[PDB]
Amino acid sequence: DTMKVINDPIHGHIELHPLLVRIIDTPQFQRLRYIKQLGGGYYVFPGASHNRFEHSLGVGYLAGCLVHALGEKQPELQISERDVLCVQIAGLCRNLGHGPFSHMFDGRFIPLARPEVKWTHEQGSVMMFEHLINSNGIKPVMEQYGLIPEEDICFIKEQIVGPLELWPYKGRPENKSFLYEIVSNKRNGIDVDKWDYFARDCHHLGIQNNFDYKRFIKFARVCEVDNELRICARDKEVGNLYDMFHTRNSLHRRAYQHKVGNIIDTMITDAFLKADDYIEITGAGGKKYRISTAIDDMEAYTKLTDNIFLEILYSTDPKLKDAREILKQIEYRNLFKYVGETQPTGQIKIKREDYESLPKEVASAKPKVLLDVKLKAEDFIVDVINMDYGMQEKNPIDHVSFYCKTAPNRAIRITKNQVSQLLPEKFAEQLIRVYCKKVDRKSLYAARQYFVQWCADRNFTKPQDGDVIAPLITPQKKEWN
Amino acid sequence: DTMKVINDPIHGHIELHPLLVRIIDTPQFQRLRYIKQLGGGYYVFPGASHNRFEHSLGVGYLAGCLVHALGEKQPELQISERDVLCVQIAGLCRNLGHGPFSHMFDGRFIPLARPEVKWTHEQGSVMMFEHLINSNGIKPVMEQYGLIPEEDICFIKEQIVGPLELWPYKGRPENKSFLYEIVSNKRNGIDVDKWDYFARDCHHLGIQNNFDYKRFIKFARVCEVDNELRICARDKEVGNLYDMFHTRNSLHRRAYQHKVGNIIDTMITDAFLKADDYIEITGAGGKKYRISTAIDDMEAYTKLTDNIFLEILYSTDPKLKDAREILKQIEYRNLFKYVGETQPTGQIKIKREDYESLPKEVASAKPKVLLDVKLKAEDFIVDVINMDYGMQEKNPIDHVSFYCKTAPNRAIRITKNQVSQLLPEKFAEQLIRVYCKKVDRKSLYAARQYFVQWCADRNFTKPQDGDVIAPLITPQKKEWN
Amino acid sequence: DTMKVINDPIHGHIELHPLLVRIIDTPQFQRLRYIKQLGGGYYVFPGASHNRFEHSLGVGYLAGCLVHALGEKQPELQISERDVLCVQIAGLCRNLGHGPFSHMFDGRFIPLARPEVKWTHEQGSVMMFEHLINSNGIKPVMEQYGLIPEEDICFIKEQIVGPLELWPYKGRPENKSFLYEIVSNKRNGIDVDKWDYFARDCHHLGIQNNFDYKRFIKFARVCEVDNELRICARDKEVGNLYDMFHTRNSLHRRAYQHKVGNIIDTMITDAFLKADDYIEITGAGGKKYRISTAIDDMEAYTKLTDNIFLEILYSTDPKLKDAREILKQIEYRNLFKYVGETQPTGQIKIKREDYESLPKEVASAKPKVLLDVKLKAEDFIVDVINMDYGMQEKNPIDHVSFYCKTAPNRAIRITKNQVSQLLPEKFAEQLIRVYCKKVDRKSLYAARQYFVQWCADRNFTKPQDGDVIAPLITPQKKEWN
Amino acid sequence: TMKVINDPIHGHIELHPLLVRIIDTPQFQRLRYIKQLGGGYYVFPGASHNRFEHSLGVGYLAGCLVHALGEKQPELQISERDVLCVQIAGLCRNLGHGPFSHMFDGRFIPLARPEVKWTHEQGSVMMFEHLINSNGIKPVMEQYGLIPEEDICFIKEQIVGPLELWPYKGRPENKSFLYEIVSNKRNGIDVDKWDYFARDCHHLGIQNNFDYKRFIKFARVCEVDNELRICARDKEVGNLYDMFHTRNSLHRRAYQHKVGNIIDTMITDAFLKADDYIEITGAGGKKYRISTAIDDMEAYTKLTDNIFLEILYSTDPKLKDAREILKQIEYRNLFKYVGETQPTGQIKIKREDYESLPKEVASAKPKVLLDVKLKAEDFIVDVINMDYGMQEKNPIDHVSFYCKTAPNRAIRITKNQVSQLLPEKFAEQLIRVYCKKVDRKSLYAARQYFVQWCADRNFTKPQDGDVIAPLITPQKKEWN
Ligand SMILES: Nc1nc2c(ncn2[C@H]2C[C@H](O)[C@@H](COP(=O)(O)OP(=O)(O)OP(=O)(O)O)O2)c(=O)[nH]1
Ligand SMILES: Nc1nc2c(ncn2[C@H]2C[C@H](O)[C@@H](COP(=O)(O)OP(=O)(O)OP(=O)(O)O)O2)c(=O)[nH]1
Ligand SMILES: Nc1nc2c(ncn2[C@H]2C[C@H](O)[C@@H](COP(=O)(O)OP(=O)(O)OP(=O)(O)O)O2)c(=O)[nH]1
Ligand SMILES: Nc1nc2c(ncn2[C@H]2C[C@H](O)[C@@H](COP(=O)(O)OP(=O)(O)OP(=O)(O)O)O2)c(=O)[nH]1
Ligand SMILES: [Mg+2]
Repeated sequence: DTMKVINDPIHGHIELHPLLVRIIDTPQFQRLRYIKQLGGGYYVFPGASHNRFEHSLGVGYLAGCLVHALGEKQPELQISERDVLCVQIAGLCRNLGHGPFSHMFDGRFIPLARPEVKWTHEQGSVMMFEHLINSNGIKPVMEQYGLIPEEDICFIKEQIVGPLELWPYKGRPENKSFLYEIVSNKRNGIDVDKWDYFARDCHHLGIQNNFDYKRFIKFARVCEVDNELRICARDKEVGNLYDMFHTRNSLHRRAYQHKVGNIIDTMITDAFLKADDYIEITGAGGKKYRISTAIDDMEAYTKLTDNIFLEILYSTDPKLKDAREILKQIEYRNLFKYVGETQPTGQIKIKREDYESLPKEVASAKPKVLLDVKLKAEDFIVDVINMDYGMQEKNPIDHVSFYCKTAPNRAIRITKNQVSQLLPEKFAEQLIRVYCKKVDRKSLYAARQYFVQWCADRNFTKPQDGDVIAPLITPQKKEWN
Repeated sequence: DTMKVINDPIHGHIELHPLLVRIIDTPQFQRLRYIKQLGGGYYVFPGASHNRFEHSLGVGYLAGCLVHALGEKQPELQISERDVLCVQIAGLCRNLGHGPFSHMFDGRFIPLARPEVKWTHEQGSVMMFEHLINSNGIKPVMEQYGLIPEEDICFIKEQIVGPLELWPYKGRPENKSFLYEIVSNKRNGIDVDKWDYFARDCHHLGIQNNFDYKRFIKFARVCEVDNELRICARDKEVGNLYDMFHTRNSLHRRAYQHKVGNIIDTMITDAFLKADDYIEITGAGGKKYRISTAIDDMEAYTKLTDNIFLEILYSTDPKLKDAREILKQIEYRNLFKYVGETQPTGQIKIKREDYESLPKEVASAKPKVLLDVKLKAEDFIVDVINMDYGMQEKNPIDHVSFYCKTAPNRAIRITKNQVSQLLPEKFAEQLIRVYCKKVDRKSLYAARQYFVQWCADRNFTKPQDGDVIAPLITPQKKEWN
Repeated sequence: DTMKVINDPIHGHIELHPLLVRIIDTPQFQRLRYIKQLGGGYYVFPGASHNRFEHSLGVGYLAGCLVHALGEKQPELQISERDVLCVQIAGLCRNLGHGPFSHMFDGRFIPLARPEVKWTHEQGSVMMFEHLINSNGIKPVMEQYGLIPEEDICFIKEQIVGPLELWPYKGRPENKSFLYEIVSNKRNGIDVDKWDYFARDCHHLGIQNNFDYKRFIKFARVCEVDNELRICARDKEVGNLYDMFHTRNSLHRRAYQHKVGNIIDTMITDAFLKADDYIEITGAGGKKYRISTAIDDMEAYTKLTDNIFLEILYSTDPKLKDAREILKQIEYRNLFKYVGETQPTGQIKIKREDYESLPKEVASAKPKVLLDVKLKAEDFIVDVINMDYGMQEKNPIDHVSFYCKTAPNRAIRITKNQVSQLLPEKFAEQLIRVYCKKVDRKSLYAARQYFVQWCADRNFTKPQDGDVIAPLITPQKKEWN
Repeated sequence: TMKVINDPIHGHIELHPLLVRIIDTPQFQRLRYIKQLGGGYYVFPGASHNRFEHSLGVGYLAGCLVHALGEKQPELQISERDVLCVQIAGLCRNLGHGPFSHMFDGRFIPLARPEVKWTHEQGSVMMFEHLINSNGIKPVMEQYGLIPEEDICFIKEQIVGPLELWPYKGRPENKSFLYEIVSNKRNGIDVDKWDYFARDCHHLGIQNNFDYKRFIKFARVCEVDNELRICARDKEVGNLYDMFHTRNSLHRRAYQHKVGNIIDTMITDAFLKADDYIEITGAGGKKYRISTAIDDMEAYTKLTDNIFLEILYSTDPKLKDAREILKQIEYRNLFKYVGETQPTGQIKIKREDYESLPKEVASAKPKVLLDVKLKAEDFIVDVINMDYGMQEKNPIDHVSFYCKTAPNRAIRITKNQVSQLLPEKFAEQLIRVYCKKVDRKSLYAARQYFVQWCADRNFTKPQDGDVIAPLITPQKKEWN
């Protein structure tokens, strides 16, 4: 058995070591071909047909690239082929945990269907990885290629999800700390996963990516930082680093958080919730699971893909009527109507426990206008979106180590004032989108009045179209004028 | 209802008239989101995740582009916006008839399941279009936008499939003849459908497209050709036109006819054949249809997509075991092994009615070599592939009209000798690919011996790896030496 | 006589009306083939070989595109073919005024050699366009294609430079105000010139551009804003607008203001200053001019291009030795050394009249470090760069009007807080770069010491490599530690 | 230390300090002032790229190929010395080009000095020697582990071939494959082509079909005839044919563009009219001409596209006629394209007869009334040999292949084993005819003469034959 070459639109010709090939050629990995990277985004950006599978290949490739470059520049790090293979495997497998329509599953469906559990795609990925190894006798192949399965499986899982619970890692010692910054960077979020999705998502969406991962790779080194060996970027790349996150933000504003994409995710979630009692997924020992419980059995989860959508759409079962209908409404493009967007002012933040209270608040608004219809709380959808640089309120560049030309081995820090006064003063904010489930002109008008009045009452920002959609409300709010 | 703008990775921002929007937002059209453009190609080129849907959008867009250019350069053709809309609709809808995994369904599955029928994706597109129209109340929307449904529906269908059986079309008369050359060009095959798939497939496969359709559009006029107003190209462009077909050939060589992608379409077709007795698809009136018979009822065929693959894969029904296993072997990458490629010589033309006899012939070869194992007819797959410029043995450029800069309204002919002595001297050929279903090393060596001796016997071309896989057989053939 | 097609790597096939071709095929215009768009940038980014000529073609093309789109969507604006042609000509001709190495000439050389005249590339463009018209018999051609030369040349000039001095323009009445917002937008800087240079400079530099001008064009309309018709953008696009300027800033940071690119422009400028007494340029009537005086005779300025560089480089004249010498140092890559970059803190700005005193300040600093070399003012270069969004301190998005989907003829304003809290809080800043004209190690060490001490003394920002290049200076400053 | 350079084609290119020392000389930086495609820029405005960036690209790709080969096959004993030398060879194999590139070696020199056998290869060797010697590079070379005598020999050999049974002195037979990288004398598959495909395509605004990276990945070193040579994987054969196809296409669309060619022609004419008056100072303060600067590398260093502008900006009467020609180019008053034909049959047009062809066209007798008479002096006849780089040969016949079942074993693949749709021939000629008289009467007349001349010699029927000469084509029964 030998290496295989794969041609990828983003990276060109990727070499895949036989062990990696063995891992890829499993039902657990091949499953990723049937899950859309951007989920509902595909129904807004037609080019976004790409799946988690090709992305996974890309991430494995890039992890390989960065670890190899680091090894070639700095022999003294003692990076082994075993290290390279473990980092490649981690990169390759860090998307195994995703569910139907990707972020629709972990971001919307699971939190609603199973609020008592704290599910993440990372946990899902380690579980699916374990299932993959155990179902396909991978351990002897790992040993055959020089790996030490106990240590190395620990290492890979640690790369994916973090310490499994003072150096908290068992897979590798502190002198290899930098290896943990490659596939999933918990320290500052700068990892190859982002690079691949920037390039790939851009390629498919019809948006241009402005981040140069190659340049970053060429200017990266390993330096000592607080008794670990960590990845450091050349000082003059700091601007580019800020720009990387800017790029991420932009991709979220244009595509990932598109109003219509989000509402389509929401409707699919509604359909899944209404179908959860009736769809059966047959897992280990012939036991039967729901969509909401497939996460409890990896054999079942292996069979849980975008297919579900179609299974609901093509169904005849009367019990599934209500689910089916919603999906049908998606096909006819009879979607919930976007009412508007606003933001909190002051220091005010909206917390997850208070999400449920928002539709009620909106309907309880009393706009001083002639209305024809009256709207209820259940007619309203309030979608709140946390936009940040990946570390909540923190500036992630404050967690980046740099090096200078004249002392390549000395790590330094760079503050925001040292770069540009035109950079963000803040690194997190919330966007509030309001939609209406009633799609008639009268109802839409009413919902617009309710929404603007609500915005005024809570001292939120004036909606961009406010004077147009509610010319009777906005002048009452002096804070807007 | 206003026009909508859609962002496409290939074409950028596409404007869609409200009528086209109404047509697109139906189950019949949205169905195409669930059928891979290149089918099994995705399992070889991971970037090739694109579906028939977005391709259809691109075809409609380019149809619009070309008819608009023709109109704006020559107002004397009296091209109406009704004509523009009908050409756009035809462009949009000429992929509606495709089935699961695209060509796998009409090039392999249907011919083997229903050999009595003569089914084409064109006819399917016609039927599905009629179904879409009737099921969605489109006729009065058409009327709302100035269309005359009888004549215009006729025109659209004629653009898709040709004369519905002197001037043979009922939709438009001779003075609009050129309109029939835009969406599906039966005259020489130069149409916008090709242009979109060149660009799109290249974008996803990771091959670069060297054909410039924008340039062709720029240089296109319409001149008089035997009392017909036909589309003519600028003389200068003849080389490019030749290369257009060359490009097609290359794309077929590199991707569409890739040995493994083809063997994978073959395995999926086998599994569809074995699942054939047991999968049910609900058609009109609850009547149970069928993978091989869903084509008889459009309401059912609307539900026939790539999902079938998954339905088989995820099944637990014992009757389906046989199909299931096959799909599973695709996931484990246990495919039929490629043995080789050869070509006929001289005047030999392998006919359709001999394909079935082919595996027996290889199996019945006597190579004068020691074999640990002998193999049977069953063990063999012989795939015959007809590569051509789209008009059998004919030069399609001989069916193209050109114009000269000094007299733009005067159509002329250009012959191959007026172009280059480096052009093809043939415009059709046959490729013979052989695989063995027995994948062990011993069996494969055997298969290679059998195969080469078969090539020497039928006086086919020597396989490229002939002197390495069968060294005790190649010195028998003097033509090969 | 007839239109021509030109194939451009950015825009593809560009159609040029015969009048435009007439204008283009003159010495005054073809001159632009011999002036690098990015000047000294080519000596850092080898792909940036592009000249002002191709950029001019692109700008004319885009101006045409925007005016055409506006006319097509809004026939009630009464945009004539004459308007379209005049906008195209202004677009084609707004780069005529550039001198050798573009921004090196108008940004560095002229301010030093002719500080009494207030020269701009705009004014130079007007003069050169006048010279083009008058030297090439263009007026009768204009008349031949339906233009009225007094009015229309006035219009074109006004598009290039602004009012030649209520409605201040004389080329077109108030109802055509929007037409002045296309080629050079003095209201907010959003124009087609930027769009072309974004795409082109990116294509050649090897940086991907983030901005989608086609999308902008699709979402642009004309609306009435305070008794004026202006180009308005869809509200939804506000984000992208901010990002446009972000892009500009980034392009300036990565490429246009690259420290080395700038130092090479500076050295070329020095050479030109040292060559000015001895270079002769034959102007009107055999009359001779200097590099510094070529601008007061258009006939001489026509022959003033990048060629000068080579003329100096290949000279044998003893009197040119020194100038030649400098150019030679550029070839051996013996450049002035970059010492560092810093910024003022808080609110303080560096006034222009103070620039000249800066190198003396650096040389006057007293770093507590033992040095063998003492440097003087003449050895220091202090380059002050104003980075902004094109309107000094003002947010240009505050000078954009938008429209909403439900009332697209109604113009509205959108404020920064209505968009995002992550946007810039300021729109102007200054970067101070310091170089040393002595290039030996010891001189560079000293220069670094003086520079960091100077930064501390003026309470400027701590340089990014401060602790590395000057470990004995930086701990003195508590604000830095 | 190393330097990184960002290139739009290859992205970030790392440059070893020795390469940097070589690049930062007047002899190398010279290439910034010579257009890759010359007159092509006056037709494809995106084609502003110069030989400098192309050279960087070639050096980079040479490095890539050698590194890949080494890493896949350690048994080859490819040293860092070998890598650096192959890189230098890649970087420096364009040093010999003159003003407007091929215009200078394809057109000017053959007319200015018809006795010399000038090639850009030899010029590259001479210029490389001049660079090394003028910039104290040999000590730097030994400073980075190279042995100047052997290695400079090796580099020159990579550039021009055997300087004077294994003909090479720079490296023995077990390193033969190294000579197949920068300039492949054997089959023309080299990294120089790869770079110009991608770069020229990027600037022209036409897309590249060929995937060099794939080739690099499916490339090996296998033993052939006591030589270790680069072999491609069998399945790549189609692609290889396509490579040459792409080349042909690029010549068809861009490099041999009728107007591009006529502009190179006009510039050549202007340089010829300027030759006696343009002084270029060389070694010793000696003065040279455009035509003789190739005899002194110091003067040649200063011979770039700038000549054009020096002629265009001149005032002296002696240069007027040169100057005027350039001015016509600016006014787009170009010589007029009359038409194109090809010779039929196995027959070919020898370079010996090229000078006679303009007389022939003016000697034709079209049976039509013509206002004007044209002289041989009024016609330009430009003949262009289109081929796969080995005259009449099929370069794929000179490629070695390997199969995945035994990848250390060279094999051959014939055209018949591949496809019936491939070219049946691998060389042909194109004849373009122009008229220096641009008035309408003259152009009509020229079209008559030309079509009649095509008829008289049984040349191929011009595509617009019926349109431009309707009275002429009927006599030729074969044209219908
Ligand atoms: N750019 C490009 N990619 C290709 C071409 N042919 C195949 N590919 C892609 C498809 C795959 O993702 C990858 C590998 O395909 P290959 O045909 O080279 O390997 P394959 O396993 O099919 O054959 P093999 O086992 O080596 O005999 O490259 C080609 O001619 N050009
Ligand atoms: N290139 C690009 N495409 C975008 C951007 N935002 C959305 N798109 C894509 C998605 C769609 O394919 C197409 C239209 O999206 P829009 O957001 O402009 O239309 P939408 O119906 O959502 O809003 P609307 O009804 O007009 O208020 O453009 C963007 O910022 N850049
Ligand atoms: N993409 C592409 N561009 C081409 C091709 N041939 C020429 N071009 C470029 C060069 C020019 O910028 C532009 C126009 O060149 P043309 O050859 O079509 O016009 P030309 O004046 O030479 O011929 P004409 O006067 O129309 O008989 O297109 C081609 O085959 N493909
Ligand atoms: N893609 C990209 N290229 C850049 C950027 N900045 C500069 N370049 C290009 C210009 C050069 O061709 C190449 C190297 O420039 P650098 O600024 O990295 O090196 P430089 O010598 O100026 O600084 P140094 O001596 O290392 O401190 O990269 C950037 O932000 N992005
Ligand atoms: Mg401006």
